[PDB]
Amino acid sequence: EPKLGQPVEWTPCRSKIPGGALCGKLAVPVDYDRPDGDVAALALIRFPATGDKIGSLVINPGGPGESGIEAALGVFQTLPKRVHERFDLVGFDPRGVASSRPAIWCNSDADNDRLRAEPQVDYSREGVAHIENETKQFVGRCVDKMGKNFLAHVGTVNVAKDLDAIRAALGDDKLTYLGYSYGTRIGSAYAEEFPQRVRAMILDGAVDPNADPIEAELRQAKGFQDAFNNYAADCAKNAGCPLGADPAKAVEVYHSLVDPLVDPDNPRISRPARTKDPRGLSYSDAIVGTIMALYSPNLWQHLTDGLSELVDNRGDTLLALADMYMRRDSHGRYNNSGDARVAINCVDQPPVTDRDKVIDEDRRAREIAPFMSYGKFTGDAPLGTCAFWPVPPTSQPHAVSAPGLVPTVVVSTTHDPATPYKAGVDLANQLRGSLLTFDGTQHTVVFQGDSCIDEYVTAYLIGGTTPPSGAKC
Ligand SMILES: *[C@](O)(C(=O)OC)[C@H](C[C@@H]1CC=NC1=O)NC(=O)[C@H](CCCCN)NC(=O)[C@H](Cc1ccccc1)NC(=O)O
Repeated sequence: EPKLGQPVEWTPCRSKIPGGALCGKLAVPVDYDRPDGDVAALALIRFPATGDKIGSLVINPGGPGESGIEAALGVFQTLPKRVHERFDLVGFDPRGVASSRPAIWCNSDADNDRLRAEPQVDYSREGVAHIENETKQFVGRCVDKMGKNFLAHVGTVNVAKDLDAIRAALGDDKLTYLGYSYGTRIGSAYAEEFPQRVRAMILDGAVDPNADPIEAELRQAKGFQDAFNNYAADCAKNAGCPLGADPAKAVEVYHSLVDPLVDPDNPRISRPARTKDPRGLSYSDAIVGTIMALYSPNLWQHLTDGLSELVDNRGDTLLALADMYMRRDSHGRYNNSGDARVAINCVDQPPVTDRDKVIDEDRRAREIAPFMSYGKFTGDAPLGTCAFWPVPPTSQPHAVSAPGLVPTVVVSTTHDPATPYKAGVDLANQLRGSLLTFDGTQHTVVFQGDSCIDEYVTAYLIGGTTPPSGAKC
């Protein structure tokens, strides 16, 4: 095990790994107010630079709960040549995530499978009570396996402190950071606590820390409905579209394909589409699979395949897309990204506990994103998991305040479903940095094949040149 204050012991990484990758662990205190107490071990991966090294480019894929080691292995394949020359590509698993120890675990593989088999559409009083009873048992499993102390200190406020310890452990006087999705919350949290330690920062797919949680969720529901509409309009131009040639009826045709997966007389009964997998395709997995495909047009073909299969009451592709979102491998084993996502989210802001607010949010969500709403508004809706969380939040919604921060770049995609375009405009305003706009219907874009975007962030990472005002790719 690594000890507090000890240098990172690098070694060639485990089971082929490219680019002479080095792996190691850094010890951080669980509670920064008690560095004498318990210690967490953060897993790191490192791809040494091939040319004149400026420093380390630390990345985070977001989630929260997504592995940064896994992400750095993917980014290494699409890393521009000049970035690979001047920077060590460094990924890290945040505290409680993936290979970091202790890792957040709440649900067994069967607990996740059992939930996904349920339609999760019954919002009657009995249905809401059933959902909240499962939620209370989920929270109990988190406490039993993790303990309240570690769950209390897993928030982004402590990840930002870990990120500075990572910067010093990597030998960099200042941090060069690329954050995707939730990684932009790590970025802004780090920018507020260590503004004097930021050399460069790129935030792709922005979350606004000043946002109200309800309105942000409804803006994300609108983003996924807009992405659904863009996918359906594209499919309508193509031969044999399973949603028909009229995009104005695509939501109706979509529901004619997914609604039969629920028993029309008993919303608690699943009628799953046939798959080679023994699970079949539940309604909830069909919706999750659709959401997964709407993250990128590279998956739109898979959504079309999944819906054509549903015409014949098959659900193999949509089940695979749902497995991709939930990170369930071919042997039925989940990674801890799902459980880590909940535990990190529940401490990053005060949860919504008002019943009227939760009910009214479901009423508006049904109207805003009809594609992922079943049946009619019932007058009731379940509270989220965080409303039952046993440890208090360690961050509060606020506008990012880092006055002396170096110019940064926020990359925002016009029709991003997961983090809408306006969220990136608002974050760039709070950071008082540059906004780089990408025109598309996808979530994140940096280092993913677009030379316009990549040449912008390459010049920023190396020379500090920010894109001009109104830059579009
Ligand atoms: C970003 O971190 C990402 O894409 O991670 C890979 C992103 C950022 C969040 C969006 C709003 N605030 C954030 O912090 N996270 C996500 O998109 C997560 C993780 C994806 C799963 C990968 N294993 N999921 C959602 O945000 C989710 C999307 C959704 C909408 C409607 C139905 C079902 C899912 N929405 C949610 O948690 O409310």
